Amino acid sequence: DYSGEIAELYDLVHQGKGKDYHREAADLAALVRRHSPKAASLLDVACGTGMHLRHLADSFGTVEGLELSADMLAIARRRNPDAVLHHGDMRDFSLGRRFSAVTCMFSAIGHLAGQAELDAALERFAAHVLPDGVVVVEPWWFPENFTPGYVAAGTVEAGGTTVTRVSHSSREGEATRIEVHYLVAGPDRGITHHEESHRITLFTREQYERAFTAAGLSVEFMPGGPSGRGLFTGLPG
Amino acid sequence: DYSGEIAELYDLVHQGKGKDYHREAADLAALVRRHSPKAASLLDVACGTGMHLRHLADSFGTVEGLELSADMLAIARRRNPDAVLHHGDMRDFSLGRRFSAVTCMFSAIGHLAGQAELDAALERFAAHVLPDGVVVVEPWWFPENFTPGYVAAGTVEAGGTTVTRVSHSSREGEATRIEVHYLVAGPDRGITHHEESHRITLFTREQYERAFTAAGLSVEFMPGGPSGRGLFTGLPG
Ligand SMILES: Cc1cn([C@H]2C[C@H](O)[C@@H](COP(=O)(O)OP(=O)(O)Oc3ccccc3)O2)c(=O)[nH]c1=O
Ligand SMILES: Cc1cn([C@H]2C[C@H](O)[C@@H](COP(=O)(O)OP(=O)(O)Oc3ccccc3)O2)c(=O)[nH]c1=O
Ligand SMILES: Nc1ncnc2c1ncn2[C@@H]1O[C@H](CSCC[C@H](N)C(=O)O)[C@@H](O)[C@H]1O
Ligand SMILES: Nc1ncnc2c1ncn2[C@@H]1O[C@H](CSCC[C@H](N)C(=O)O)[C@@H](O)[C@H]1O
Ligand SMILES: [Cl-]
Ligand SMILES: [Cl-]
Repeated sequence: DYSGEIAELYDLVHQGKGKDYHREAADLAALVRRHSPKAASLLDVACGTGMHLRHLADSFGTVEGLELSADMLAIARRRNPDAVLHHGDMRDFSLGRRFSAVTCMFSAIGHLAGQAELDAALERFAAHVLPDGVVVVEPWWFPENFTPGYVAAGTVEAGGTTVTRVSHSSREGEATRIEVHYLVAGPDRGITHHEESHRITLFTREQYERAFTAAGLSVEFMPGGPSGRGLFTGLPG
Repeated sequence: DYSGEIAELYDLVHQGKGKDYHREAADLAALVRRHSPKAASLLDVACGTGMHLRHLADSFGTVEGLELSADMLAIARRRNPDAVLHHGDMRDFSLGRRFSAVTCMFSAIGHLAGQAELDAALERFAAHVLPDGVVVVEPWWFPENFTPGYVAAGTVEAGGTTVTRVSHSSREGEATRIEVHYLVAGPDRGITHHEESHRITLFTREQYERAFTAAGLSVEFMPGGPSGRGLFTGLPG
């Protein structure tokens, strides 16, 4: 879940971590146009708080989003008041139109539980992409590149609020268990503590490739990517 | 209270905050010798983890400590294995000897509850100081210099452990309420959260002066001091 204070802190936490959604969006837009020169529309699946979408809207005449968390989607709609942002589930949704690109960024795909859900999501992405368009999926880490025991800590301040965030990652079967704690402080607020836990699936490279292929997409992996985890692209046909 | 993990984290937290106990001790030793040129002994009251004492031992032939927290004192004794460190209460203790200096550092005096306890502690300090010696007390903030709403945050790493500490200070009658939260993280540890709360008395400058005078000490205040809170010195007679 991405509800409540988690959702409210998300953008500030990733700004403090230095995530550059503007540069990621410009790179994404150029990648789409590389494959589809007259591309004019984009669907961002698991769009979160709509940071990519806000920048992509400066580049594509139609951008839409899909998000399962109502609290994340509320922030996305406020950020993107002129865009249609849909509530729904990447495993099983139907918008009744296709787009030049279908994107799923920042390892959101790792919230799927196993091969059947991964295959289902990829088939939905293929069902929403145009024939000269592109499906873009930023994976979670592969098992061979996952670092168990990893601790990340950072602090950011904005508007009078100080937020400290610490994460810890461990191996739990075929998933990463990530525990995240926050201290949120301010002159009137005092200090409040928050915590959450995620299980993010460690799909192998071959499992992603299998899901793309079963959806009718030809698949390519590029290492590095916006987060060090690489990027998969898929073209219909 | 200064027990358990609080005590265990104390030195790492103040090292990350940049507290320089070596420089503070050299300054203290020179201040004592300024008043008592043949000074050879020192008692550090509320000595905590014994950081000042460890450096003062390089300068005075006899250093002793007094500390009410068994967990702080355990760390102090490990740091100072050749020194006599006493368990007891600054309000009412009796060592049966006097010292060239009696010191009480880093606002430990603010854990006393009102004028009667402050007067009692100062009388005990005078009862343990030699006639050419000096009593040194680092006060808490005076009401006029206290900053309500203050938030301090910092993170330090050592040995594989990451510690984030956040404090928040507010006014609660004639005391500061300080809330402190910690996140302690490591590759095997995971993340653990700890909290504590202190009530530190906001004695006025005149209240400190009154306690010194009632103990038979002539009192001087020097602003700035090791922590921005100044320093009181008191000479018998
Ligand atoms: C260099 C490196 C890191 N990691 C893992 C270790 C850890 O799991 C993650 C880095 O931690 P954090 O910066 O908190 O990342 P996010 O907020 O993106 O993760 C979340 C994802 C989902 C929900 C919550 C948090 O990458 C690896 O597995 N391999 C690597 O080489
Ligand atoms: C500049 C400034 C600060 N402060 C206050 C505001 C706040 O109360 C304190 C600074 O906070 P922190 O760095 O956490 O200090 P310690 O660990 O020494 O405090 C503890 C004391 C006892 C138990 C726990 C913590 O000084 C003032 O009152 N006036 C000032 O001008
Ligand atoms: N089955 C699902 N369908 C749609 N969104 C999902 C989902 N499972 C998880 N999510 C969403 O996946 C997101 C992961 S955080 C990534 C958000 C965004 N793409 C960004 O780059 O910042 C969350 O917003 C979460 O609610
Ligand atoms: N009545 C009392 N008698 C003795 N020590 C006391 C006390 N009340 C509080 N203390 C001690 O006061 C200390 C405050 S922290 C300061 C410790 C040390 N002087 C330093 O500079 O680091 C704690 O170790 C606490 O246990
Ligand atoms: Cl606030
Ligand atoms: Cl550890």
